[PDB]
Amino acid sequence: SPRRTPQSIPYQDLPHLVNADGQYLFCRYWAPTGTPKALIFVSHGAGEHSGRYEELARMLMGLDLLVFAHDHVGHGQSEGERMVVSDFHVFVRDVLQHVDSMQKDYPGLPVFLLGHSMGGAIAILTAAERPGHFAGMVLISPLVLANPESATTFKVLAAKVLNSVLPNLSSGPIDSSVLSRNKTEVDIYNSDPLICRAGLKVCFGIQLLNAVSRVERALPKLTVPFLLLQGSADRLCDSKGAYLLMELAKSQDKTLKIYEGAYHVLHKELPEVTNSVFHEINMWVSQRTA
Ligand SMILES: O=C(c1ccc2nc(-c3cccnc3)oc2c1)N1CCN(c2nc3ccccc3c(=O)[nH]2)CC1
Repeated sequence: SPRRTPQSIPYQDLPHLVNADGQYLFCRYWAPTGTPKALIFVSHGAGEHSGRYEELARMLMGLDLLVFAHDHVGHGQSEGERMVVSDFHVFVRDVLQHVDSMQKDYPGLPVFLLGHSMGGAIAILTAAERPGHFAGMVLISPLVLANPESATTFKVLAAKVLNSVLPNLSSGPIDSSVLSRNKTEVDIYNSDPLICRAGLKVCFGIQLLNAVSRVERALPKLTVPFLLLQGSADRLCDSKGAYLLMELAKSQDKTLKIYEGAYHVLHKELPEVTNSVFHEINMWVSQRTA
């Protein structure tokens, strides 16, 4: 009997990739009609999935880039216990596998990364693992420093799991209403059956603590060009992390745009913010693929 997604769809009916642990990852592709100018991988964040990026991917494909993505392990239509990961580097390893596979099918093309929130930390660590190989990185509120209160409060819960055997202990779920001012986008996110609504298991949040620690160590070695978009009112990825990334990365091509008053999910924010986000990513990628 065929391997099926967590939603019961046979993987034989869907674009897919099997990772190093034998787990099926659901894949998405948006390819132009002409010859692509570059490849770009879209890295989604915790609890969500690659389908959230449909509009942004179609914009990028309109610039004649070949856009590709997968649902990370434990997310969306990929396999794995929901919101569990043996080690955060699994996400990075799996991105590199997909990138490597695509560079075979479309050799000679520059490859970019785009990531949001946890997906932005994945993008950072992916670039850091292959210095000099990626053409650029677009970061939308990447997880660099967590909100100090959410980091401390959770690090307490972590000390419990780290010292005892408590496999089901979890934090409370994050309130999606504090992550975008656009109420319609909040309602859409809360209506998507592929989104994981439960609170973070402490074991997973420990891996997000690991992500931040590894990002910190990676910064003074990071050289990839990047565009960094950050809201000033981000309740999840503290804006101080965006400033620290601008200060500590060694990249010769780094740009920060701050959206004053905007919340965490900038590509799902008020229309004036989201329209600007799309425009600025368009300009940045266009200038680096011309
Ligand atoms: O990746 C994360 C994310 C999640 C939970 C985390 N907990 C920590 C954490 C904990 C302790 C210590 N250090 C870090 O880091 C996190 C990162 N994301 C991206 C996808 N998200 C999203 N939210 C929306 C809300 C409204 C409307 C649209 C959307 C939308 O499209 N996506 C939610 C946030």
